[PDB]
Amino acid sequence: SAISVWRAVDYVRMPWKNGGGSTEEITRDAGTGLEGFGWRLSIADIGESGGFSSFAGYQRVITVIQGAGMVLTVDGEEQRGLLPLQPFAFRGDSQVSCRLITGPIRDFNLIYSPERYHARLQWVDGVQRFFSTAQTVLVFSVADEVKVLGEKLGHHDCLQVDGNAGLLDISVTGRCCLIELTQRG
Amino acid sequence: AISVWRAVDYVRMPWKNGGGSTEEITRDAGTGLEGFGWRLSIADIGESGGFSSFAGYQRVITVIQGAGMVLTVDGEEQRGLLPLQPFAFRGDSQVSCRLITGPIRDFNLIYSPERYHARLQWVDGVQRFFSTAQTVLVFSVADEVKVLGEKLGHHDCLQVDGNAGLLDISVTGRCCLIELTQRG
Repeated sequence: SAISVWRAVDYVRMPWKNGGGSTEEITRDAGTGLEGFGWRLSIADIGESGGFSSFAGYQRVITVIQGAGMVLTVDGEEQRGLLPLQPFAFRGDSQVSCRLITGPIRDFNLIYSPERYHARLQWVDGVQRFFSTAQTVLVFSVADEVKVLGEKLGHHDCLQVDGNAGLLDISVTGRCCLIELTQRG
Repeated sequence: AISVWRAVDYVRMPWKNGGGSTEEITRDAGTGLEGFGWRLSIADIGESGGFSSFAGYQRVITVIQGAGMVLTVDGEEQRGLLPLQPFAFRGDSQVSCRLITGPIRDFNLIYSPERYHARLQWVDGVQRFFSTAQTVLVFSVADEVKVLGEKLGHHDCLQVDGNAGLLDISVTGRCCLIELTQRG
């Protein structure tokens, strides 16, 4: 139905309050409410070790997309290593800090409200084909050319399908992340 | 192919400098190298200050809420923008805005002239036109604009995509007509 292509050359980089990194917003839900937000997609540049903000009540899934990896500590559990393209889910409630090992990292970030949205996320490669009733489908490229729905996405470009109301049949070729989001009733 | 974008759904993003925010309406598919080739949006200008530049692009902006503001373009004398008065300027210009009676919202067109042919016209009443343009956009500033069997409310936007013949379009009500066609 309604296809949008977010080109990474258009993303606006915004320094974090604290000076330790910056965020490029890709896209997000269209709600307005003072009552919290529904879902947001972004790229975070992490330039220093330190603590992350918390987002109480939200679910997060983050993935290293540039640089060699970093280590997270979540709620003082044992340290966890994040390698490139390995997705990692955690609660926004959690207290989280990051230790850079090889220097700065860029992360692909999904955050959503589980009260408000159903969600799916999967990193894929090669030739893929799926059918989905999801209202919003997102395709985020980590390759020079990901082909999807007649568009060609370069590195960190993102295709978005919105307002779907039947069963979508989507083929994708290349290395990318597939996200699907649907408002809960 | 007809889509209708509803204003209640426009995604709003705050500006890097904190002086305002922008609501996305619609944009082309763009290129990986150059980004979008055209974009429609609504700029909510909360404070006086400078605009970003877009070297190589052409802009047309229109005040759509508030009583107006004053633009300074490069060395030119100040220019007053009144409601619904479109103003064209180059993206490579250095432009700043002085608010006079408080915040303003502008309907913004930007396009790449290397990539697109363009047309813009604010209209009212009953209109009929024929166009070969690839993309036809109709942005409403009324409670009801009728076009192509649709009804647009305040700040809603109709989009016709992939047109390949001579489209015959009737429109009723106060709105902005934009036509965009990829250039070889």
